[PDB]
Amino acid sequence: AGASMQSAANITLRQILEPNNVNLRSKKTHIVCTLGPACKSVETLVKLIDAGMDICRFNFSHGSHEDHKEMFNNVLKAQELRPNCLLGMLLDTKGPEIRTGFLKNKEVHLKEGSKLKLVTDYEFLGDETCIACSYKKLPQSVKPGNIILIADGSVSCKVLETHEDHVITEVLNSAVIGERKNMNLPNVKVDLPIISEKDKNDILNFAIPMGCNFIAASFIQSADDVRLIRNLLGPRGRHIKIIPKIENIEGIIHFDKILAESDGIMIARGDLGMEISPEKVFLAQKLMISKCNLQGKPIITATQMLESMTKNPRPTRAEVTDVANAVLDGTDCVMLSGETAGGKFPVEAVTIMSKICLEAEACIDYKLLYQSLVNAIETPISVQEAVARSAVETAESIQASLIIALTETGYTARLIAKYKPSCTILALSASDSTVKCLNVHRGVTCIKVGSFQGTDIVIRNAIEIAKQRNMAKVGDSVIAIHGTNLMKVVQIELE
Amino acid sequence: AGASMQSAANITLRQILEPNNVNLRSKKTHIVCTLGPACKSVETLVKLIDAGMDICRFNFSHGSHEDHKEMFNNVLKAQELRPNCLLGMLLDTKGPEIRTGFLKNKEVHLKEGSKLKLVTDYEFLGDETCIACSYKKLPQSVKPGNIILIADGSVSCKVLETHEDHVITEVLNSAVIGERKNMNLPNVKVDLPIISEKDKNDILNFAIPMGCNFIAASFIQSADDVRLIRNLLGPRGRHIKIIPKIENIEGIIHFDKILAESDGIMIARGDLGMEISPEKVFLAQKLMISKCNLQGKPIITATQMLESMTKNPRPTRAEVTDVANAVLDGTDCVMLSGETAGGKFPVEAVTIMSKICLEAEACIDYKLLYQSLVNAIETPISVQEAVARSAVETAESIQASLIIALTETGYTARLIAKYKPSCTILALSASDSTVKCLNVHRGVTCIKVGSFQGTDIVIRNAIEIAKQRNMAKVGDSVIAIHGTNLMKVVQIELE
Amino acid sequence: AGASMQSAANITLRQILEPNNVNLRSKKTHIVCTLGPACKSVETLVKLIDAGMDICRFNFSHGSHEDHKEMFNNVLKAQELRPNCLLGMLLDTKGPEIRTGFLKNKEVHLKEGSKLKLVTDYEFLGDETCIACSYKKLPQSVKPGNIILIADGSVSCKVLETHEDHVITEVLNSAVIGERKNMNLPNVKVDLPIISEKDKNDILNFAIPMGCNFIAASFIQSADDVRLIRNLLGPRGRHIKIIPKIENIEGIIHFDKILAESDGIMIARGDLGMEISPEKVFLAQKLMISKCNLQGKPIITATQMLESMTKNPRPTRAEVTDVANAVLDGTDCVMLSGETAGGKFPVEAVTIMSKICLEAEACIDYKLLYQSLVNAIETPISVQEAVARSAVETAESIQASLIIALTETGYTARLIAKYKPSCTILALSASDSTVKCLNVHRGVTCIKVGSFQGTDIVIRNAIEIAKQRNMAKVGDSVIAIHGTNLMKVVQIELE
Amino acid sequence: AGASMQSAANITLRQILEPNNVNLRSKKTHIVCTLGPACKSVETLVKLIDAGMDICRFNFSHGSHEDHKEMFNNVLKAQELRPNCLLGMLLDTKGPEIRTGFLKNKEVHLKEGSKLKLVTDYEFLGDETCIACSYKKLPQSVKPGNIILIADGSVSCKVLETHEDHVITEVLNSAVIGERKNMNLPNVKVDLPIISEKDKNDILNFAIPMGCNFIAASFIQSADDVRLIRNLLGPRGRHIKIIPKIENIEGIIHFDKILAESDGIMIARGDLGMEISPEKVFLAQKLMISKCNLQGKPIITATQMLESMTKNPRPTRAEVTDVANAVLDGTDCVMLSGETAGGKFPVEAVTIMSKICLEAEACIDYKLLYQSLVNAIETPISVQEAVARSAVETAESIQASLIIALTETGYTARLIAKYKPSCTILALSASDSTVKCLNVHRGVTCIKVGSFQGTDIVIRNAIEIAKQRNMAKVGDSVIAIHGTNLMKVVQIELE
Ligand SMILES: [K+]
Ligand SMILES: [K+]
Ligand SMILES: [K+]
Ligand SMILES: [K+]
Ligand SMILES: [Mg+2]
Ligand SMILES: [Mg+2]
Ligand SMILES: [Mg+2]
Ligand SMILES: [Mg+2]
Repeated sequence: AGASMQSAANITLRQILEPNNVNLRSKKTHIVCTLGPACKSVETLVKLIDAGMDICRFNFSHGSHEDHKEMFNNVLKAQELRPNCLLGMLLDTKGPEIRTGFLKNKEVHLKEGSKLKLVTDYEFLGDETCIACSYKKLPQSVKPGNIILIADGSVSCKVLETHEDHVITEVLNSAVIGERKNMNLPNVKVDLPIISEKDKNDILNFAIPMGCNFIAASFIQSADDVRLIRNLLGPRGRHIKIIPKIENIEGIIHFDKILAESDGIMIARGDLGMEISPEKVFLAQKLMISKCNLQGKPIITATQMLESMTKNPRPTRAEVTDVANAVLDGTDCVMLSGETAGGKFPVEAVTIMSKICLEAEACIDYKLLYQSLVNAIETPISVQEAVARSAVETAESIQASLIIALTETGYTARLIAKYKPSCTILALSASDSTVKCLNVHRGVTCIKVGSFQGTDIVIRNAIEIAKQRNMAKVGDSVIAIHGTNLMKVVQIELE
Repeated sequence: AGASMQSAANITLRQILEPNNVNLRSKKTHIVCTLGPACKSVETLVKLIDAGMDICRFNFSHGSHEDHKEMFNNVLKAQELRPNCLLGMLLDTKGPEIRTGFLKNKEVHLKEGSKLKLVTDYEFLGDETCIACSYKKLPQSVKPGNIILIADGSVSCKVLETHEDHVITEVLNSAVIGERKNMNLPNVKVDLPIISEKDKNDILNFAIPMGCNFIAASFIQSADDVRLIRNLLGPRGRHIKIIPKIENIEGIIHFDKILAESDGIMIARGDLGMEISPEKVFLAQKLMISKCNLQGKPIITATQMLESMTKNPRPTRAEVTDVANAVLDGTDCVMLSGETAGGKFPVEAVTIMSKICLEAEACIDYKLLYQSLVNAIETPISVQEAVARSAVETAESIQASLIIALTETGYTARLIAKYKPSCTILALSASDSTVKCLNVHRGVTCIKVGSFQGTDIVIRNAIEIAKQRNMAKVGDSVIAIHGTNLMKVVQIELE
Repeated sequence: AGASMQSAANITLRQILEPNNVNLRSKKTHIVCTLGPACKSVETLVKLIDAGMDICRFNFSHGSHEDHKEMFNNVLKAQELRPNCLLGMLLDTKGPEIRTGFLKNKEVHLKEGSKLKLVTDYEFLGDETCIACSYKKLPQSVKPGNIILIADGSVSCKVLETHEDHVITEVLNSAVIGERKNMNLPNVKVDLPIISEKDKNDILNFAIPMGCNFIAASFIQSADDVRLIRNLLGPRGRHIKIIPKIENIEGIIHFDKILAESDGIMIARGDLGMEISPEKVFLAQKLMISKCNLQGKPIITATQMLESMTKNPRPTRAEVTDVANAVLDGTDCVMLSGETAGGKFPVEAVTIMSKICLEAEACIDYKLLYQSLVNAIETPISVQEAVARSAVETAESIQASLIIALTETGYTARLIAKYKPSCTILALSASDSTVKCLNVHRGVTCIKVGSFQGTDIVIRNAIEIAKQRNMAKVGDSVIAIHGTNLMKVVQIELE
Repeated sequence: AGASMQSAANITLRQILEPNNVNLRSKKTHIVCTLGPACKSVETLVKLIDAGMDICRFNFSHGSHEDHKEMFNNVLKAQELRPNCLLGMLLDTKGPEIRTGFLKNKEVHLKEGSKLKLVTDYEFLGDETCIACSYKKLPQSVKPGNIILIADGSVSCKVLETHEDHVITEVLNSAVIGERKNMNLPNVKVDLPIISEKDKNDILNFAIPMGCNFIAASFIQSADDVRLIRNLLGPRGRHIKIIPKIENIEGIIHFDKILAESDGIMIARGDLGMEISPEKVFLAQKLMISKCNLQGKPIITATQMLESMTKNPRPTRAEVTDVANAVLDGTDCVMLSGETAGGKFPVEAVTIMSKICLEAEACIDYKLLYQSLVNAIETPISVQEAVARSAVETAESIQASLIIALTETGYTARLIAKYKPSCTILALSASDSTVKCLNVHRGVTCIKVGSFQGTDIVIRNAIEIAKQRNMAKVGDSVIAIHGTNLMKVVQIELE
C-alpha cells in the first residue's frame, strides 16, 4: 500500500575518516529553526544563519504579537547583515492545543499511584493535588480508563473518574511538572475548532502584514481545513504557502487528501507520538516522506531531532542517526524546536545538524535515487516536468556542479527539486515571494534578479555569482533551465 | 566501495493505526541488556526476560568478580523461572579504558573558559581545579591543541599544555561531572595493551568457569587481537564466541580483517562517536551492518538507543527512529546500557524496544530483501548455504510460519539467519553451547533436544512445541532443514 | 498487455569458436518430427532418435489408418532398438482443412493476371484454367475482393467473382502448383466443423487403441472445442494430452481461455501466417510462448524452421536464427514437418536442429531467467510449486548436474520444468503414460521405474543411471525431489 | 563476457490483429538493397525507394566499373524522382574471394561419393569430373581431411588428396552447381591479400570519384586492415565511412579492435556461417550487435534474411522471425542481396521487410530499452552524449513525435541514435556527405539545409517540413538539439 525506501548509500572509509571540507550553507537539506529567548539577539541570529538556518519558525503557541514582532525585527536586522542568505518566515499556529494551568509554586512533584484531579476552571492555581486544564469540556470528553498525557508525556494519568465539573486521575509515574504544559487526550474527540479565532487573527493580522511565507497549521484533519486556510488568506495572502502539520489520527487517515490540497507537510512527531503510540511514529514519518517525494510536495521532519542538545554540547547516538535517516528517507527540511528556542547550545545544534546533513547527502547514490523516482512516476508527464527531470539526469551524468533555474513562480525549481539532484539548484527569480518560499524545497537556493531579459547574459551573470560563491570553478559544467522548455549545458572556462 | 541499503518497507494505514497483537518474545531482533543495580533482583530479571531480553551483558568496566558472580546467580535463578527462554551470557571487557579519579566532593562543576589540570598520580582527590587520570602516560601522549573528552563527552578540554607530570587544559563548556568517568583522547596513540592482564583474567577466571557464551572485546584494533583472544580461550574456551567492539579509528581501518577473524561484531557507538566525530557514526554503523550481513556474521548495534528512558518513561522521537532504523539497516541485535543497568525504567525500556522492533520487522518487504541478498553474493556457494537460502525463499513463497533447523553446531541456523526470513527460525540442538550462542543471530530461537534420532518424529515433536507456543496453527506450513542437505515442507493438520 | 522477453545471453568467444562436445540427446529443447516416406525405414527412424527426435508426429491430414499403423509399427521397432529413449506419440488432426482437387497432368503452371475459376464439384480433374476445391460451400463464403491462397501461399488469387456453383479469380502471381494442396480463405467464415467426424474417428479408433500420447487439434477456436475433445477421449483417453493448434484469428482472440483448458499449445505458424499476415506471426509466437511459460503449459513452435533443408544439406542463416530464437523465446519444443517427412536430408535436419538448440541453451543466463520468472508469478504459490522452484534455484546456485524428480503423474516434473533449469530434469515414474507425455516439456527426460519404495535407494539407483549416461560424475551435486514436499542435495562420491 | 539481450516487447492483441497504417518509409530500421539486373530500371529503383530502400549496395564481387557506373546513373535518375529520400551509396569490395572456374556446359551435377578434382589452372573449362579454382595456391593450403564448400555450401567436398598441381576430393552430397560460384576453405590459411590491387582501384577509381558514402570491406581481419583502408582513402576520401565485413574467424577474434577503428560493421552471415559452423552464427550476430550498440557504432545484419523470396512472393516463417529478431536484437540496418539483385520479387521483398521492421519496432518497450542502455554505459560521459541521451529520455517521457538534430558532421545525430528513440530523428545538415552517411544509423532521416542561422526559424522550418511529411501534427511535442549543448521542447500549435 505504501512502498517506502531510503536512498541507497555508497559509504567509503575516506568519508568516515576524512573531515568535512565544505561550507555548512552548501548543504541541500534545509533547516527550520524555532526562535525564542535563546536566539533573541541579532548576533546569535547571524550565527544561526552561518550555521545553516534557512527558515525561521515563529511558534504562536506562545507569546504575544508584540513578542513575535520584536523577534521579527531582530530577524530583519540579521537578514540585513546576511542579505544574500534569504530566509523564509514561517508562522506556526497554536491550533486546538490543550494546556495545564499555573501552579501555586510554579512546579509540582507528582508521585506514582497518587491521585490527581483536574478542573475545568482555568483560574485555579494548582499544586500536587490539583491542576487546571484549558479545555473547558474535559469532563464530557474523557470516559474512565482513557490516558491523559502531560508535558510531552513526561507524566501520564489514567482517567479513573469523571463528573460534570472535574476529572479524577491516578498518576502513573512520578515527575516534576512545570507551568503551562501541553496535554494530550489520545483516542478522545476534542471539541475545539481546528482553526480558532486566535489562529485566524494570527494569520490575518500578523502573517499577512508581516510578510510570512508559510503557515504551519496545527492539528489539521481534513482537506477542508486546508481549503478554509486558503480562503482566509484570500487574494492578499495568495503567495503564502500552507503547510499542514500531521499530528493526530485524523490527519493520518486523510493524509492523501490533505496532501493534495497542501503546499507541503510538517511531520509533527511530538504530538503524533502522543496520539498514536511512539513506536508507530517512524512508520508515519517514512510513509509521509515517500508520498510527499512522489508528489513533489516538500516535507519538514520535526521534533526531538537533537533534543539532548538543549542541555549537552553534543547529541546522542540516536539523535545523530535520526537526522541522517530523515535525510536518507527523503526529507526536504529538518527542524529544531527547543534546541534553538530555549536551549543552552543553539549555534552548536544548528552546526552539528548541518554537518550530519552533509554526511548523509554525500553518501547517497544519486544514480539509483533518480532511477527509483522515475520508476515510480507514471508517464506521460508534462513537458515542464520532463525537462526538469532531464536537467537532473544530465547533471548527474556529467557531474555538473549546479543547475540554474530561471523561474517566475518557482514551479520550475520545485520540479527540479522533486528529482533530488546531487548538486545545488540555483533558482533565479524577480519575485520576492518566490525567492523566500522556495526555501522549503531541498537543494534550492535563490537569487533575486531584476529581469530575465537577455537570457544568455542572465545565465552568464548567475554563473559569475556561482563562481564567486565557490559553487563552481573553471572546468565545471553547469545546467541551465528556462522557458520550462529549454535546457543548456555550459562549461566554465578561463576568460 | 561500501554499498549499504536499508530494507524496503511496505507501510500501511492499518499498521500505523492498529495496535500490536503479538507476544513481545515473538520478535526477530534480539536484545542485549546490560545488568546493573536497576535490574539486580530475580523478579526484575524475570520481567526483562518477558519484555524481550535475550542476552545478558556483564560490563567488566565496573565491579568485582564477586559483584558479577552474585548477578550471575540471580540470572540463573531468573533462568530457572523461564527455563525455555535460554539466555546468552556476554562478558564485556574493560579493555584499555581511561578514567578520571575521584573527587573531593564526589562531583565538580567545571566552568567554561576556566583552567583544569590533570595529573598522572591516580590517588589525588580532585576538585574543580584539579582531577586525576588513570593513564599514567597522559603527559607524553597529548601535544598542545588536542581535545580531551570526559564523561561521554559531556565536557571537552583543549590541551593548552603538557609537562612531565601533568597537563593543563581549558574547559570548553560548563558541566557537572561525577566520579570515575571515562575519558577519550581522539587522534592520540594511547600506550595501553588492547588485552590487558585484567582482561585476560576476566576471560580465563570468570567467563570460562562461569560458562559465558560471548566475549565482547573492547577497543579491538586488528585481526591479531582477535587471534590472541581465541588463543587465550584455548581448547577449554573453544565454544565461546568472540565479538570485537569497533570503537576507534584502527578498528574501522582494519574492519574487514577483524571481521574475518570474528564471530560477530558490536558497533560500540559511544566511544566510536568520541574517536571519530559524532556526525560520522551513522556511516560506520550502516557500513558495518551491510558488511556483516553479506558475510553472515551477526552484529549488535549499541549505545544510547533509548538513552532518555534512564529518566523518562517514554523515549524521544529520535530514539524511536534509532531502534527502527537499526532494524531496517539489518542489525541482528540492539542493546541497552544504562537504560537497564541503572535507569528508572528498565522494564519499560526493554518493552518499548521490543515493540519498535516488531513494527520495523513487520513493515519489511521480505521478497525484495531476499532478492537483494542473493543479488549481492557470489555463486557457486556451498551446498549448505544454498539449501539454507532455499528454506528462506520457500518459506516466503508459501507464507510458512516457521523454519525448523536441526543443528549440532548451529552452522545451519546461522546460514538460514543470514537470509533474514520473515518467520522465526526454530533451531533444535543437543549442545548447551549452541542453544545459547545462537541468540546473537536475528530470528533464531533454540530448543535443547535429547537427540536427532527419528528425524521424522523430532520434527513432529518440534511442530508440537511450536503449536504449544502459538508459533504455528492448523493450516500453516512449516519448513524443516537437516543433514544441511535436506528441506521438507509440512502442512499442519488436525489430527 | 503482453510483456514478452527473450532470455538474456552471455556470449563468449570460446562458445563461438569451440565446437560442441556433448551428446545431441543431452539437449533440453525437445524435437517433434513429422513422419513420412523420407523416414519410413526402421534404420532411418533409429538415426532420427540418435539425432535428437523426442516425439513422433503422425499427420492425419494425409494417409489412411493402415498407412499410419504401418509407420507406427516401424516406430515401435525403432523404439525397441533404443528402449531407453522413450518417444511420445502425437496425432495431428486434419481438422477443417480445405484442399484443391486433382489435376489433368498432376501439375499446373498458373500465369499472373490469367483467370482461374474453382468449382464446388470435387471430382473435376482440373488444369491451368480450372481446379476443384474440397469446400462445397466456397461460393457462398467468399465475396468479391477476398484473397484465396493455395499451396502455403505459393500463389494467391483475388476473388473477382462468385456464383451459386463456382468462383472466378485472377491469378496474382505465376507458380507451378501440384496435387491436393491446401487453401486458405483469410477473413472469411468457413462453414466446417472444428472437430469433424473423420477427426473423431482418428482420435477414437486410432489414437486411443494405438496408445498416442498427444492430440494436436487443428484450427482450435474456443475453450469449448478443447472441452469437446476431452469429452470424446472420455475415461479411456484420460491420459492423452490435448494440444490445441493456434492457426487462425479466433484461436488468437480466445487464446487465454483455450490455454486454460489445454495441456499445451502448438504454434501452427504456416496457417497462422496465411490467416493473419506473415509479418504478424512473430508477435503471435513470442506472446504465446510468454503466456505458456508463465502458466507452466508446454508449447511447440512449428513450421518452416529449417525448410530449405528439404532440398539443401545446410540451412539458411534465417533458419538458424529461427531455431535459436524460438529456444531463447522460451519454447519447450521445436518441430520439423517436410524436413523429416519428405525431404532429402532428414537426419541432417534433426542433427543441426539439435546443435542449434545446444548453442542457444548454453548461452542463456539462467540466474536472470529464474529471477524473471519468479518476478512475474504471484505469491503465495502452492507448496508443490514452491518446492519445485527451490529445486531449480538450488541447482543453479551450486551448479548441480541434474534434478531427479520422483513423480507418479508427472506434476512435479512439469512444475520443475516451468522454472527452466540449466540442468536436465530426470523424472522417474511407474506410469507408462507419464514417462512418454512428459516429453513435451523442456529439459525433462524420463525413466520408467518399478516403484518408489526405499526412496533412498531409488534415488541412489537413479544416480547410478545418471553416471552411466554421463549426465553426472564424481564431484557433482544432484538435487532430488519427491513427496512434492521434500528436496535433498546429494554429492556424488567415489564408493 | 558478452552480455547480449533483445529489447523487451509489449505485444497486444490489437497489434497482432490490426493492419499497419503508416508509410513504409516511417520505419526506423534502414534497408540496404543490393543492386543487380532485377532492379536495373529507373522505374524499379523508384519502387524500391518507396518500399523502404535507404542505401544502395554495389557488389564489386561481380561486374565491371562500366556495369556499376551505368547502375549508378540509373540510381541518380531514380534519386531525382525522389529528391527528398536521400540514399547512401555503398561499395562492397570483392576482397580475397575464391571462385570456381567455368563449366563445359555451364552447369554440372555432382553426385555424392563421386570423385572431384580441382586444378590451379583457371582457364580449364570443367565438367562433373573436373573444375577450376581461382586460388592458385589451393594445393599448398589444404591438407587431407579439410572440407571445401562451393556455392554457399550447396555442396561440400572432403579433401582426400593434394599434389603440387591439383587437389582430389570426394563429393559429400549431390547438387547442381553453376558458373563462377564462391568457395570456402574453413580452418585453412588462405594466402591472399585482404585488400587486393583490384580492391584498391575500386575504392580509389570508383568510390572516391563517384561519391560513394561507405566502403564495406570484405574479410577484414585486423584493426590494421581498417587503418590501411583509411590511409588509401586519404584526405580526398576522408568523408567515406569504413564498414568492415565480419565473415571469418580472424574477424571474430579481433572484433573489438576492428570495431574501435571502424565506422560501423556488417555482419556477413553467409561467409561467416561457412567459416564457423552455421549453428554458431546467431551467437556472433547477437554479440556484435550488442557490442556495436554499446559503442554507438552502426551495424548492418546481412544475408539470407528473406532468401526464399528470390523465388516466392512470400517469405518463410523463419525468414519473418529473422528480420524481426535482428531488429529486436538492436540492428541498425537489415540487408537484401539476391532478393533485390536477381530475384523475381524485389519490390515485394523490400516491402515485406519494411512491414516486419515496423511491427518489431512498434512492440518494443522503449522505457526499458533506454534504461538498459544507460545501465550499461560508464559515467561521466561527455556533455554531448549526455544531452543526446536526455533528448531521447525526454521524448519518450512526453511521447514526442520527433527529435530534430542540427548537425554539421552528424555526430549529434549518431549520439541520439545510440539511445534508440521510439521516434524519428530528423537530422538537419548543410553537408552533402553527412546527410547521406547518416543513413546507416537507425531512425535517422536527414534534410539538407542551407544554414543554421536563426536557429529559432531553422527549427520552425524543420517543424513545418515534419508536418508536411505527416511526421507530426498539431498537439504533438518535438525535441530540438543543437550546439550538442542545448535541448528545447516545442509544442506544435495551430497558427
Ligand atoms: K504551535
Ligand atoms: K566495557
Ligand atoms: K494436420
Ligand atoms: K563482395
Ligand atoms: Mg504539535
Ligand atoms: Mg566503549
Ligand atoms: Mg495448419
Ligand atoms: Mg562474404
